[PDB]
Amino acid sequence: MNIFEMLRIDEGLRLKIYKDTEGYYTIGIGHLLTKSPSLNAAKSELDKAIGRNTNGVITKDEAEKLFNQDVDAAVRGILRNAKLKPVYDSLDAVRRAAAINMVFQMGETGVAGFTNSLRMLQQKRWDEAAVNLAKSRWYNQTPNRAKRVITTFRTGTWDAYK
Ligand SMILES: Fc1c(F)c(F)c(I)c(F)c1F
Ligand SMILES: [Cl-]
Repeated sequence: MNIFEMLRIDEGLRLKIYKDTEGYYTIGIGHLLTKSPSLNAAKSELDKAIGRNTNGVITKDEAEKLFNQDVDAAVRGILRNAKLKPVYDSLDAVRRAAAINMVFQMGETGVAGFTNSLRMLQQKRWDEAAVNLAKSRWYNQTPNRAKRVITTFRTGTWDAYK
C-alpha cells in the first residue's frame, strides 16, 4: 500500500465527467474540474487539463497522468505552507499518506479548520487526534472515508485499507 493505491481506493476511477460527493464536476481519480454548475465550464477545464478537445471523456492513461500531478501538487502544497510543513515533517511515512489524502480531498485551506487536530498529531496523541478529527463536517459528510483516514492516523498502519 502507498498514497497512490490509497487515493485510488478512496476516489475510484471514472473516465467520463461525473459529480463528486459535493456535487461538483470531476473526472478520473477524483480530479476536481470546477465548482461551477456549468457542464460546459467543466468540459473547458477538462480540455485545458488534458491539452486537447475531449468532450468530457478521457483515457485511463490521461486520468493517471492528472492523478500523478494532483498527488504531486498536494504534497508540494503542504511543504510550501510554513505552518503545515512542521506537522507533516513530524509524521512517519504512513501517517504522511493520510495527510496527503486529506489535502487531496479538501485543499490545504480546506484543512485550515483542522488546526487543533494538527496540533495533536504533532504531539503524537493519536487517540485524541482521532477523536478530534471526527468532530468535523468532513467526517459527517464522508464518514466511511474519514474513518479509514482517521484509523490510518490513529494506528500508523494500512489496516483500514486491507
Ligand atoms: F501537514 C499536514 C497537512 F497539510 C494536513 F492536511 C494534515 I490532515 C496533516 F496531518 C499534516 F501533517
Ligand atoms: Cl466505503
